[PDB]
Amino acid sequence: AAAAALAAALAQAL
Repeated sequence: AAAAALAAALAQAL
């Protein structure tokens, strides 16, 4: 859950 949250958060941030 958490690892995926981060993956996505970063993807958007870029």
